[PDB]
Amino acid sequence: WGPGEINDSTTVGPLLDGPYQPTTFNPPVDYWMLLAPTTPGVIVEGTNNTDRWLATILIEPNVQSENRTYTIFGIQEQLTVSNTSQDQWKFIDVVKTTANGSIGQYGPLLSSPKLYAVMKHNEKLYTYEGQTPNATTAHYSTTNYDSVNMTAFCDFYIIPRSEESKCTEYINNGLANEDIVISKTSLWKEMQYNRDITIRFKFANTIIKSGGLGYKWSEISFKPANYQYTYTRDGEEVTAHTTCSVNGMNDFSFNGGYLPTDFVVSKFEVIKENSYVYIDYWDDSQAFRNVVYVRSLAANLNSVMCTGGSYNFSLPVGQWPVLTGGAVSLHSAGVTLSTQFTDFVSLNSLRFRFRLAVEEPHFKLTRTRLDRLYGLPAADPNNGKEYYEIAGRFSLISLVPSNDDYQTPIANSVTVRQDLERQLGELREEFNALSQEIAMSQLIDLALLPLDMFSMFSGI
Amino acid sequence: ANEDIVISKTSLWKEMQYNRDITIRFKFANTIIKSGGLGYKWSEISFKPANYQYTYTRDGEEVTAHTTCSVNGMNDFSFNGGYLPTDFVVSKFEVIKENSYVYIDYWDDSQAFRNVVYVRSLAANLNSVMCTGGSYNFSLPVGQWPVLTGGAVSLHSAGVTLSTQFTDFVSLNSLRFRFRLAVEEPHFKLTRTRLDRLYGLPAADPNNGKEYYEIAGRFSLISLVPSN
Amino acid sequence: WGPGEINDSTTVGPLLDGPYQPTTFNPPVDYWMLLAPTTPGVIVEGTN
Amino acid sequence: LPVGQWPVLTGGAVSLHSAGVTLSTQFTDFVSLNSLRFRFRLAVEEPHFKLTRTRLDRLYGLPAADPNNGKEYYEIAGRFSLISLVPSNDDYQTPIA
Repeated sequence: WGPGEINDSTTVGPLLDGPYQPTTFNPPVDYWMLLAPTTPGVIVEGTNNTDRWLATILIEPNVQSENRTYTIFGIQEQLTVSNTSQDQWKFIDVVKTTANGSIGQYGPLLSSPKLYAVMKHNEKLYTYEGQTPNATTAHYSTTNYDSVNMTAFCDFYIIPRSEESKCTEYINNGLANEDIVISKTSLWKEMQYNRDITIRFKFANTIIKSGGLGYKWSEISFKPANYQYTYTRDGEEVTAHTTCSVNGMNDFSFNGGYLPTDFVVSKFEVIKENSYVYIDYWDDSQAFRNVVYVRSLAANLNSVMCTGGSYNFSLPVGQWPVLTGGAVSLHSAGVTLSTQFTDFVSLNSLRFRFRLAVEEPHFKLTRTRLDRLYGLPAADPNNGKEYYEIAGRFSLISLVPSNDDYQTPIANSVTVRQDLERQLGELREEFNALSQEIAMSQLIDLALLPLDMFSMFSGI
Repeated sequence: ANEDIVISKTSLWKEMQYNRDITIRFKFANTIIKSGGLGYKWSEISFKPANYQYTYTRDGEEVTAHTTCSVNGMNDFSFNGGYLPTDFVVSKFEVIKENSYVYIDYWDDSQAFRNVVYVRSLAANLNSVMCTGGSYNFSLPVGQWPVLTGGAVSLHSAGVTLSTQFTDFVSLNSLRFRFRLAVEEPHFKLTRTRLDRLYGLPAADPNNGKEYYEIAGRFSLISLVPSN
Repeated sequence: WGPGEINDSTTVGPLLDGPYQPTTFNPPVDYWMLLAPTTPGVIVEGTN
Repeated sequence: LPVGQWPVLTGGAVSLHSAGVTLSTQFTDFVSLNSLRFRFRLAVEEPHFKLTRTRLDRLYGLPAADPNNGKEYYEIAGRFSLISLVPSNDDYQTPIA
């Protein structure tokens, strides 16, 4: 008895983020921005209009010294292109003070996977220069380190700060009809238990981490909760271990964007009319544990309404979505007993299924692509309630293993109090009163006959 | 009330051991659902409960077997090559691991498999069978298609599960044989991708370009039956 | 003897192929294409 | 029991009465003793004795599992009378040991 073995799906994309489309944004603090070039041209063009005009340009190999017109920021420019190493692609770094000022070339830059990142920290901008494995992180130091706007043209990767070594490794490398009788027949009997049983439970699930800055959630769903409660059934104390779970939910996916600034959910489980809540009980009372392989159970219970509301989500920027309205009804149905099989012993568990009926009002999610949602959300299934108390009558007609008041030595009763003896005074009175009923000659002839120990107690 | 009620007097039950070899041959099915409009964005390719019918001669007796294959515990993995409307991106994909078990539903007319409703014990004497993963070709109108290679996973013994739904209509018999998936070599590698080293039976090709998967199992069932 | 009820991991997938961003890609035929402006000015340029 | 709920024995109660006495031998380390052996008959009583978690019920007696019941001693108070023969060569100097 204890936590049941109900296994759910694992995390969906715990640390994997797809190549983002070319979009304009600002570099988040303490997050590397890896770049994945696709076509020759500008990769990152970040402008602050004060001193920074960085523009990384792809250079095709096997090109001699020639003057080629190249377009930067929509303006063509004459530039001499050359390559001292024809076996690797050259990534020339361009730094400029004004719109069309002096051109600062930084390099050469060579790497097998052709992957690099741009990030700033502690009022300095880290730039990668060298050839693997001799790359060195140079620093650019100039005032007005504020956020810059970059006109993206390829795929970008966002990586958490704690994986800086992983960022370096990505830069360097990248991604028949036979029965043997065991024993004789087993004596069993059928009995019915009528009990006053209360149903009390609490849902418990907080969060599952994901990638990015934490806006996206890999799996915000329900998890089997193991809590210890105590009730009083039929006027006697009963301690209970409660396991709460739900199976049969519908997993919906929200994709309103593909950036860490928009509302994106990897996987969210939603309550459905086809979903059923599993409730487990483990008590120490002899009455409860004896309910195994029970032939029939009837649950004369009462409907209890459950509501859900808004939930608090930890986000660095922006506001978390909220849920307005919604209610579900729990209804009684058939109960189930499972037989989890270890080595040669049948481990049995109790599972109570409650049917779900979504009623008005319908759940509405703010800042989402779908409204009028049905079923309780997996974020805040309680909304101001701890236990959903359910009082009812239970009938338990089970095959209890117990032979009878038989199967016991017949002489196994408390010793009966031994009888007493007639009072010696009454004995004397009776013997004295018996005088008249004696004959004379017959008594004399009996006295003539000798007696002995065997002749004395013939009638005794 | 709080009193004890006995509907009937003493009832008789006996425990017996049933040793029978049960040959298992199954085929997988998948629920292929695509995103309407492009065909390049694979939203989700999950499994499908496969249903077939067979009749076998096990040690000289014909038994009509109704077969159903199901899986519980599915792990989810995503293959994202970008977010463009033309690249190779899989939103959600189904992968099985040691976490998940496979449900096998042998609905049989034999006396032994009819009497096993309240089960006491059962040993699964199974020989591990290697099922190397197959390959699946997508349905892009143009362009190259990713190819699945390797992915052999054995089906080790994981016991059984026999539960009955005690509803007020009829006691629903739900028999399913548990199967443990152990990873071996080779794994699953996707061509033209930066991601490889995946496990489990594939969810893309149901039949894997093959036929009935052989699982030669043995069952020593311990159950309860009436007698006199 | 038939279908059971002990089932886990019932999931469904998206149907809108996911959101898009401004990219110079050709539109497929026999499928409607809605446009949502984000910045004033030029929206779409379908030219041969 | 390492797995599952272990069985627990409960109940069991008896009474002791004296039905005989004679001499006996007892030693502790190296000292021989001439002890008195009291014979006791037993009686079955009211309290129930059962083995839960199983099908053992409605039995009477006292199990050989935990008769100590926490108490480190069982008290029996009574009076015994014996008459001894002592070598008295006269009507004085009567030995004691």
